[PDB]
Amino acid sequence: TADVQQKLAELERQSGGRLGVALINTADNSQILYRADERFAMCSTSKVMAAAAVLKKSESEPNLLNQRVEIKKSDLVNYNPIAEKHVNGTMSLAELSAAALQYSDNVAMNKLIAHVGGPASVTAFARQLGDETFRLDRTEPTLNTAIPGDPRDTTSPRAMAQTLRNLTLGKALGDSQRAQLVTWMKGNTTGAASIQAGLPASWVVGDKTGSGGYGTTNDIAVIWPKDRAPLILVTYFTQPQPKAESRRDVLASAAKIVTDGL
Ligand SMILES: *C(=O)C/C=N/[C@@H](C(=O)O)[C@](C)(Cn1ccnn1)[S-](=O)=O
Ligand SMILES: [Cl-]
Repeated sequence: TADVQQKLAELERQSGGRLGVALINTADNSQILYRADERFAMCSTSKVMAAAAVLKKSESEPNLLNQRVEIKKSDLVNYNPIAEKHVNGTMSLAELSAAALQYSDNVAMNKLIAHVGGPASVTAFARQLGDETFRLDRTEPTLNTAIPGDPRDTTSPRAMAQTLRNLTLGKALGDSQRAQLVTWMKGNTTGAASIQAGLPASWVVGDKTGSGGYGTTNDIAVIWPKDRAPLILVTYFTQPQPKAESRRDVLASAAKIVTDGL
């Protein structure tokens, strides 16, 4: 409706930044879109695609998720809450996937990237899903710079919502692998202040947040509203000032606006 559009435009104006929203309502294959074809830096929301690429690879490599990966001091980057505990030992690729998705561990993301063949291999995976917009170009920590005008490590809200639908609700992944991705995302520990904060307490959410330079504040989610078919929601947000603070409340407000009535 124009109503939801006016409300998102007002939210964007109040926030002072640039807001991108894509909601897919699977009850009727409908969408609510706001700047949904513009590019935004994904930041840690890209961890979903890296984990999914590993899961895809595991469909033909049944030992992949159990493969042991050494964690070294030389791997630490910024923000390694889980990997720090395992320095000089190994973690399995399953453990690294869980750490990347549930604690936003950056070392874990770098190991996923390395074990599928680098950023361009994650991008090639996206192309196999029919996503010709996503691009992963750097490793952690630099993929989060989020400089205005820089297309590196960006996607659009529309593309990411469609891809998330395919990964979590469709059959881009096999039965076991899709269930694993959804279980990992439902177990996220870092998302309560973002999309979830704009939804009723009873709704079930699997999400992945991200943040970065220019006050970039993001969340992507699969949502099961009480007694309704699932939704996919992408909320991306970025600001004009390099040192702007995160605005998770803007994502919560966007979620409340677009799910009002559901
Ligand atoms: C996922 O979104 C991980 C984001 N990490 C960045 C952040 O939280 O802002 C870090 C910690 C800080 N940063 C801002 C710009 N470039 N980096 S990045 O160092 O991991
Ligand atoms: Cl409630």
